[PDB]
Formats: sequence, C-alpha cells, structure tokens
Amino acid sequence: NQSAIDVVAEKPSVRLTPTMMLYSGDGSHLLKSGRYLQQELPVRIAHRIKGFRSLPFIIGCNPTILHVHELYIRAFQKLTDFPPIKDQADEAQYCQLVRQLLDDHKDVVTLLAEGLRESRKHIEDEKLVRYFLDKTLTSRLGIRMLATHHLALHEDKPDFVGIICTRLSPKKIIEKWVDFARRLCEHKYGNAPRVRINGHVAARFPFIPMPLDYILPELLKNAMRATMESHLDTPYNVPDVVITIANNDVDLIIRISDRGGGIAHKDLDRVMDYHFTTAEGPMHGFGFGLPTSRAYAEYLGGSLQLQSLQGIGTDVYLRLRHID
Ligand SMILES: CCCCC(=O)N(Cc1ccc(-c2ccccc2-c2nn[nH]n2)cc1)[C@H](C(=O)O)C(C)C
Ligand SMILES: CCCCC(=O)N(Cc1ccc(-c2ccccc2-c2nn[nH]n2)cc1)[C@H](C(=O)O)C(C)C
Ligand SMILES: Nc1ncnc2c1ncn2[C@@H]1O[C@H](COP(=O)(O)OP(=O)(O)O)[C@@H](O)[C@H]1O
Repeated sequence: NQSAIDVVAEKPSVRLTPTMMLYSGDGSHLLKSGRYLQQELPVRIAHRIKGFRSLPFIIGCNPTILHVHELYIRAFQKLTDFPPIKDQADEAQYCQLVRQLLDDHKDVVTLLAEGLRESRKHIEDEKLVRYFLDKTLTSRLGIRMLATHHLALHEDKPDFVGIICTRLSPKKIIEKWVDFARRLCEHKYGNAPRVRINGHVAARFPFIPMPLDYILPELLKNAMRATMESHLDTPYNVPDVVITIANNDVDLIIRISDRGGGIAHKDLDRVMDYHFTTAEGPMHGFGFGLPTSRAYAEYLGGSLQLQSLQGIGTDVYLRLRHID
C-alpha cells in the first residue's frame, strides 16, 4: 500500500492531440515535452495499478496477476525516483531511462490473459475479462505511443515528426503486410490468395502507422486463412482477397473482403472475445486478433466492423479518424 501511487491514481490523463504534436516539429520545445513525459508516465502507470487494486480479491490473488501488479509498482517506483527536468541535459537523461523501461521484460499481456484464464472459475461478470484486457491493451498502446514518440522527436527520419508519418500511403503499408502475409500463407498451403487493392490507391495523409502494424497483418492473416481453409479441395485455385481504400475529410476506410466462407452464426457472438479461435506486447494468435484490433481502432477514434455472409465470405471494415 504505497502513498505515491494514491496521489496520482485518480489524476486525469493529459493527452496531447496529434495535431499539436505535428506543430512541435526545437530545443525549447523538446524541454517542454520532455518535462511532460516524465510527469505523465507515472500517472498512466498508477491508473493501471488502480485497475489491479479494483479487481475482486480472489482474482487479484492469482500469482500471475499478482506478479504483473508488482511489475507495474516497480515501474512506477523507477519513473518517480528520477528528479524533475530543469534543462535540455535533464531531458536527455530521462530519454535513456524511458528506452530501458520500454524494452524491459515478461510480455505482460501474455501473463495477464493467462492469469485471467486460470481465474475463470471465479469470474461472475461476463464482461470483466473483455473490459480489463481492452483497458490494459489501449493503456499500454497509449504508454508506447507517448514514450516512442518523444524518443523519435530527437531523431530525424524523412516524412516523420516523431512517430507520426506526415505522408502515409495506406496502399504502401497494406502492400508491405500483404507480402509478409502471402509468404507465410504460401509456406503453409503451397499457395496464397492474391490481394487486389482498389479505390483511393493514391491517397496520402498524416497518420500514425504503429497500430496498423498490428491490425493489418492480423486481418490479412484472418482473410487469407479463411480463404485457404474454405478451398482446401482446390488449394491452387482460390479467390482473391479484395481491399478497398476510401479516403474522405473525416476518416480513412479500409475494407477487406474475402470469399472465405464467412464467420458462422454460432461463432459470431464469440469472435470478439479474447481467446476465441477456430485455429489449431499483444500476441498475434490465440484469439487475440479481433478484440485487440477493435480496441486499437476505437482508441484511435475509429472502429472495426464485421459483416458476415455465411457460406460466401466476410467484409471487414477498419475505419480510422484523420488527424487534421
Ligand atoms: C479528433 C482527434 C483524434 C485524435 C485521436 O486519435 N485521439 C486519441 C489519441 C490521442 C493521442 C494519441 C497519441 C499520439 C502520438 C503519441 C502519443 C499519443 C498519446 N496517447 N496517449 N497519450 N498520448 C493517440 C490517440 C483523440 C484525442 O484524444 O485527441 C480521441 C478523443 C479520440
Ligand atoms: C517508459 C516505459 C513505461 C512503461 C513500462 O515500463 N511498462 C509498460 C510498457 C512497456 C512496453 C511497451 C511496449 C513497447 C514496445 C513495443 C510494444 C509495447 C507494448 N506492450 N504492450 N502493448 N504494447 C508498452 C508499455 C511496463 C512493462 O510492461 O514492462 C509495465 C510493467 C508498467
Ligand atoms: N475473415 C474471416 N473469415 C472467417 N472467419 C474469420 C474471419 N476473421 C476471423 N474469423 C474467425 O474469428 C476467429 C477469431 O479471430 P482472431 O481474433 O483474429 O483470432 P485468431 O486469428 O488467433 O484465430 C478466427 O479463429 C476465425 O474463426
């Protein structure tokens, strides 16, 4: 029961708008944002410690959940022991602590879901697991974006202001993951569906690619796997996966349409649950794909919607909010 955690457990988070972040693209500005990072990170960690303290006693007593709760406390202690930033030199000392804590250990997400699974006999709230894991995933993504962005503001990459790409092409980032997915699918079945990309193929806009690097390969794997399992009798003649890009002033829509047989009526109300799967930080398998991708899409101001045509295929709509 530590009092420093209690002091910031209810303190509202301060999130800089990506628009404001793009404007800071800078010695006097890096000092101001570095001071902000130092003071924000313990508040984000204390919110998650408060989450562990609020679990029902029997669940919070799981040795895996308890071990993860201790990891959060130890991280809070390391981030608060560091003295307040006064100059550019103090700002640069804090970046190095941030890097060592970001690349730290365990694979917390994996341990948490394991602990929650071991405690399922004591879980009465049908939504407790889904809510705890959504909050854990979006909070850790928020922490990652906060820390990785500030570190990247010191480095100079073309077309980037920190982790924000100023000229992101959805077609290029989709193509990058299509090639990765097709190689894995080809190795497994001896073939892979071809992926066509249509719509606003020349669209380019400011966006943060990091969450797409989890979402796109997962959805592509889902569509390609469903197509192959659906056409096992003709494995060398399978229908294409068709991706459409729609770009407007409000959002970017990526529709991924397959002919993989659809998501059955009996599984539809389970596909968005953690651990639900029909296959034989956040993980890519074990039923994490869809709930993680949806939590990420909604955290970023968009959504992940599914339309199942049982017997034919599925259309998956990823919508993401524009920055300006
Ligand atoms: C209409 C504005 C849409 C902007 C948006 O996507 N929003 C969430 C968000 C904000 C900030 C980040 C972020 C980006 C880079 C580096 C760190 C952070 C961050 N994340 N957590 N702390 N810092 C990510 C998502 C909204 C907001 O909050 O402005 C909400 C209202 C939908
Ligand atoms: C300055 C870091 C403060 C936060 C911190 O120290 N930690 C959370 C954390 C760590 C790593 C990531 C991360 C980094 C790279 C790639 C993926 C992820 C990730 N991981 N999950 N989603 N994204 C995010 C958050 C602890 C830990 O987890 O080590 C805990 C014990 C407080
Ligand atoms: N495009 C799709 N077509 C058919 N079934 C799908 C599709 N996308 C997802 N599914 C179903 O939803 C389940 C859960 O998906 P997901 O959360 O990504 O986990 P995983 O990929 O680890 O199985 C899949 O195992 C599969 O049964």
